[PDB]
Amino acid sequence: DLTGYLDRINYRGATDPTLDVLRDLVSAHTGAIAFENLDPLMGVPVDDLSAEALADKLVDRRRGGYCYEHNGLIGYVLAELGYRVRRLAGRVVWLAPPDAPTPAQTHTVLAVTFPGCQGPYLVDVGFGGMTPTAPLRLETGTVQQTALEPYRLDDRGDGLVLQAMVRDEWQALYEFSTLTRPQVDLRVGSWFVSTHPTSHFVTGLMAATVADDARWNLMGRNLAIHRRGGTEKILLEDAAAVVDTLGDRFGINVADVGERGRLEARIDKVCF
Repeated sequence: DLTGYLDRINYRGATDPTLDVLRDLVSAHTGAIAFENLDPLMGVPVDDLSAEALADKLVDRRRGGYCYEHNGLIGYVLAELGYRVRRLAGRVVWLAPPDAPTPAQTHTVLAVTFPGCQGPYLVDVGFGGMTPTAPLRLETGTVQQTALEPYRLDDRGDGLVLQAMVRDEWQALYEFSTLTRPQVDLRVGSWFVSTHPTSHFVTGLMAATVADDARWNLMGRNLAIHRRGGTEKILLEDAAAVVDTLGDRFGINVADVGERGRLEARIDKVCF
């Protein structure tokens, strides 16, 4: 199934486990497979994090997914190619002040090593809205410029916090432990975020992708295109326009979700 995935992300290069290949895979993945939560929005949990289920959805069915699906899938691919992959858990703190409540531990990211690596790399292709489109050195202090924003890791408690300069302010994105977590713990987290009535992935629509040096971010009916030069904001007119945008700009096979009218009705209720 390695080839199905590589075709899905339009990847052409070498497949040896090197830093160059990791960079090129991460760039290809993040440009090809959207972040989206249409399953949880429609009452379909994200419960099966196996390679086969994630490939069937994100590759064969041309859907996107959220963190567990993205980092699930790329993690399996990287391991098949000969990288060593450890799955980590984190808490999302984006836009939160330092005195905010402790968030649930419902993000997942990867620590990746390979022959000749100078150290481990953080890979996260699943953090919709702000996901780094390059592997990042798992090291604190260093400012790490990507094709988009600069990122930086710092020590926090008995773990790390990933930050990015967004527009003109350094913003903490998520905090994470560098301890490997078992697959079952990731499943418990994904169940919560895909089914809990308070989950932002159950109560609203979120989609994200990257195209032409720009982030395309959709929160409900609110589309934002963050380009180098600035940000364009568009208010989508109705649920039909939102579905058209998911298919046309985010590359999602929205037909997979079922009857277009049922998707539109949910979007109408939630987003309008």
